[PDB]
Order: sequence, then C-alpha cells, then structure tokens
Amino acid sequence: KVFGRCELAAAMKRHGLDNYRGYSLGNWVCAAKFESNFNTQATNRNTDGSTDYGILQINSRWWCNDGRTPGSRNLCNIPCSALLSSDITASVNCAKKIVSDGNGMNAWVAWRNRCKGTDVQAWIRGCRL
Ligand SMILES: [Cl-]
Ligand SMILES: [Cl-]
Ligand SMILES: [Cl-]
Ligand SMILES: [Cl-]
Ligand SMILES: [Cl-]
Ligand SMILES: [Ho+3]
Ligand SMILES: [Ho+3]
Ligand SMILES: [Ho+3]
Repeated sequence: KVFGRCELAAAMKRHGLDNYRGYSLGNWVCAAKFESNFNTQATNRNTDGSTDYGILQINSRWWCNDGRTPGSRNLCNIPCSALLSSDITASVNCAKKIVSDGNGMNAWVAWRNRCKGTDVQAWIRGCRL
C-alpha cells in the first residue's frame, strides 16, 4: 500500500508514534518519506547482506526474521514479511523498539541525513489531526 502523506500521519498518530521518545509526528512522516516513499511494500538490500522492510525500512540484521541474514537477530519477534502489510501496526510496534535502542532516530541514517534539524512540521501541514 502506498499511503498518502496525511493518511500516513493519521495512521502513525493513531498507533501512538506522535511524540514517541520525544519525536514529533513530522519526524516520523519525514523518515517514512525518504525510507520508503510511503510504500509499505518497499524492500531494499543493505551492503552487509541484510534487508530493510516496510514504511520505515526495518533492518533484518537485528529486528525481524527473513531467514537469509546470517548472524542477524529478530528483536521485534516477527517475520520481516509482516512489516510489508497494508496495516502498519507491526512496523510501528517495531519502530518503537528501534527508537528506544539508545541513539533515538539516528538509527535511521536517512532521518539523520535528511530530516534531522529541518522543519519536519511541514510534513503534517494541512492534515486533520
Ligand atoms: Cl509527499
Ligand atoms: Cl511535527
Ligand atoms: Cl536469518
Ligand atoms: Cl494502519
Ligand atoms: Cl533522543
Ligand atoms: Ho538500508
Ligand atoms: Ho543496540
Ligand atoms: Ho487533534
């Protein structure tokens, strides 16, 4: 499913991501834009052989199981495929664990490089929240 900007903001807010770990909703929408272009089916291979899945490109190296990432972990306890569903519940629950790992949203390189410090509030402009 390819979410609309405000449609994704609404979904994330409903699932409690707004202000989670102190990160405003726009930060999460921005991260999703550059990680997956709002497409829940997005998958991308990483240099180390792991793969990222879903709207927030969760890495199989530590968070989900895809059965092809040697020595990886499955800290969110779910198959990576479950992070590709039209319902973002699993991705949000897992993202909540990732952002609590210690480095906050820096866990998402794209967020650090393209969202961090910018006017992320623009990402939720015009939305009814
Ligand atoms: Cl957009
Ligand atoms: Cl915001
Ligand atoms: Cl594996
Ligand atoms: Cl959803
Ligand atoms: Cl933080
Ligand atoms: Ho990646
Ligand atoms: Ho860690
Ligand atoms: Ho409101």
